[PDB]
Amino acid sequence: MKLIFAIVQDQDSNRLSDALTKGNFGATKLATTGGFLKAGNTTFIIGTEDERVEDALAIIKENCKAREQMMTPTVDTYVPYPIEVQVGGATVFVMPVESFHHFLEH
Amino acid sequence: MKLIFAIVQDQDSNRLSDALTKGNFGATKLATTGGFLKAGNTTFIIGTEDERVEDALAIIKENCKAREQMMTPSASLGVTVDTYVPYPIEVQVGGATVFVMPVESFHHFLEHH
Amino acid sequence: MKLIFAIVQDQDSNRLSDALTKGNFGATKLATTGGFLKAGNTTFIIGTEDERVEDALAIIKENCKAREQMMTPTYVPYPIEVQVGGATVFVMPVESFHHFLEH
Ligand SMILES: Nc1ncnc2c1ncn2[C@@H]1O[C@@H]2COP(=O)(O)O[C@H]3[C@@H](O)[C@H](n4cnc5c(N)ncnc54)O[C@@H]3COP(=O)(O)O[C@H]2[C@H]1O
Ligand SMILES: Nc1ncnc2c1ncn2[C@@H]1O[C@@H]2COP(=O)(O)O[C@H]3[C@@H](O)[C@H](n4cnc5c(N)ncnc54)O[C@@H]3COP(=O)(O)O[C@H]2[C@H]1O
Ligand SMILES: Nc1ncnc2c1ncn2[C@@H]1O[C@@H]2COP(=O)(O)O[C@H]3[C@@H](O)[C@H](n4cnc5c(N)ncnc54)O[C@@H]3COP(=O)(O)O[C@H]2[C@H]1O
Ligand SMILES: Nc1ncnc2c1ncn2[C@@H]1O[C@@H]2COP(=O)(O)O[C@H]3[C@@H](O)[C@H](n4cnc5c(N)ncnc54)O[C@@H]3COP(=O)(O)O[C@H]2[C@H]1O
Repeated sequence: MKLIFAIVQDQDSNRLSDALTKGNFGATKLATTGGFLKAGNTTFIIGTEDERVEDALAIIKENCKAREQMMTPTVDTYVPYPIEVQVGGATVFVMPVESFHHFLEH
Repeated sequence: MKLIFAIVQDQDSNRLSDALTKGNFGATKLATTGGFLKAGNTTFIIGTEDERVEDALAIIKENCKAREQMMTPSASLGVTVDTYVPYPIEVQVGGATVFVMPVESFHHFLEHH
Repeated sequence: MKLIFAIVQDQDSNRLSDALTKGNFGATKLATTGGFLKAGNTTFIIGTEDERVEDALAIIKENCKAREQMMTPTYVPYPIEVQVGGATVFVMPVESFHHFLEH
């Protein structure tokens, strides 16, 4: 089993989430911020069997888009130039799981 | 050492945190949402020595209970002038979903000025 | 590749973020809560190449400081402290890494 951490842009979050659900993947969503832009993005945690990892990755790839994102921004004052930063569709880490439990006690 | 990621219901979050502390397990948590119900839940990150893993899992099992949760009803627009309350759709939610991950190395940095 | 989870105090978060960037490391941050003090802190997730793990750990150690924090709850008691570390750090193995760049 593997635990996938996928850091995606907020604009793709809902589409990805719906696609993972359609593909019968469980997932948990975390609100995160990037080290460089210091702005909101989204991290998904997706646990799955080894044999289904490439399927999950394909869903991520197909639902996330690389974009340019704007970064939060003399005698004479000038209007500052926007700062446009390349942001990938997804940064993904696939981690090994030692054991899984689903506790259903009442 | 292992690093446990446990996704639990909000209703159990305070009770689990208290039980971990009483059991001398460290823990960090964060508010998360579920991909299916799109509702708030909590994710715990609990680092533990190998000897203690079964004790940590026991605490999680004991303090995190399965419940039925309502699915948010359809937001589809009607014409009737009303608040419409359809049959509830109840969804099973487990006590905890838990991933135990192997740790390669551990550091606790205590530098001052 | 390895994936570092580093739990640091909020007052070190911006400095750490900047030092990682200066060191050519990527990072993601989670706003978290500690179990014992029940107070806000920051969890960094920093993925890096095997051979650079010790360099990332150095940046973390260098930029995060241990601080004393007071315990809180008919009176304000004689203060009792705990020493919050600069960082609690777990280095985790990564089976695979992907960076999807389709637009
Ligand atoms: N000097 C520099 N240092 C770092 N980034 C710079 C940069 N100059 C430009 N960039 C760009 O800034 C984008 C957003 O970085 P941010 O840290 O906010 O948001 C990141 C961060 O949240 C996460 N991420 C990327 N690398 C990571 C890593 N090694 N560990 C953990 N999270 C990472 O994925 C998000 C998107 O990363 P991506 O590389 O696609 O997109 C990056 C990168 O292309
Ligand atoms: N009873 C047992 N059951 C299963 N495995 C065992 C074990 N005793 C030793 N090991 C294995 O040997 C490693 C070194 O144990 P040690 O006791 O020298 O070094 C231990 C111990 O000195 C320390 N430690 C601190 N507080 C502890 C506590 N409450 N319980 C267990 N270990 C603790 O944490 C160190 C690292 O623990 P970690 O599990 O990463 O690494 C452990 C574990 O992989
Ligand atoms: N078609 C469907 N797809 C997904 N779930 C459906 C479903 N039909 C019913 N369910 C139920 O919805 C419950 C809540 O899922 P949610 O994704 O909001 O909240 C989840 C999610 O936050 C997390 N989780 C579950 N499996 C996951 C995985 N493989 N990876 C990451 N997080 C997971 O644990 C929470 C509770 O999960 P649990 O399985 O006990 O409980 C699930 C499951 O029993
Ligand atoms: N049972 C106990 N008795 C006496 N003193 C205790 C105690 N548990 C914690 N402390 C003290 O309280 C400080 C803050 O812990 P807290 O859980 O709020 O904040 C923690 C928590 O967010 C995280 N952390 C610590 N151990 C962890 C673990 N095993 N798993 C996950 N996160 C951990 O790192 C933060 C800083 O931990 P650090 O150890 O440097 O600093 C700790 C330690 O000085």
